[PDB]
Amino acid sequence: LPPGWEKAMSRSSGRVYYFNHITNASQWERPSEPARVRCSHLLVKHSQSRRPSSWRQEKITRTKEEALELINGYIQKIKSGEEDFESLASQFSDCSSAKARGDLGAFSRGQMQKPFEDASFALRTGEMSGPVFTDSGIHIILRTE
Ligand SMILES: CCNS(=O)(=O)c1ccc(F)cc1
Repeated sequence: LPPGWEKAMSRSSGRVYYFNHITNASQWERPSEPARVRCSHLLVKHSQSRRPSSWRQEKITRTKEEALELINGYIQKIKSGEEDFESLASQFSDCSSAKARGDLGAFSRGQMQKPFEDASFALRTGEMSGPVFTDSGIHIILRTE
């Protein structure tokens, strides 16, 4: 397997799947570095975020567990096609980039917080992360370039 990826076993179904411990992505199919990458993200802040405030809420009070539940729900809606990433980012991201559909632009290594950077550079073009934790909160990352 590529680095970052491991085989895993579904607990409910017994079917093999693949999990990436850098991006927290999981998928059924077997998976198959850039100077810069371009990503969008959807951030859900919690009461332990470095700045527990956002354009959505002056005082963010949800627990980290509650933030993760929200992230997990958004991931479900994106993967089912019931909702688009860009739509959910514009509506519900606690980052100011919500107004740009979550787009952060292009960036190099050494600019972003490290778990976010590592996830971004491990994603393939077009691929989306699982929940990624930083001091800002919990992110869904979409690599666009
Ligand atoms: C700075 C220009 N406004 S923005 O909303 O596109 C934005 C906000 C935060 C970012 F980290 C990146 C882009």
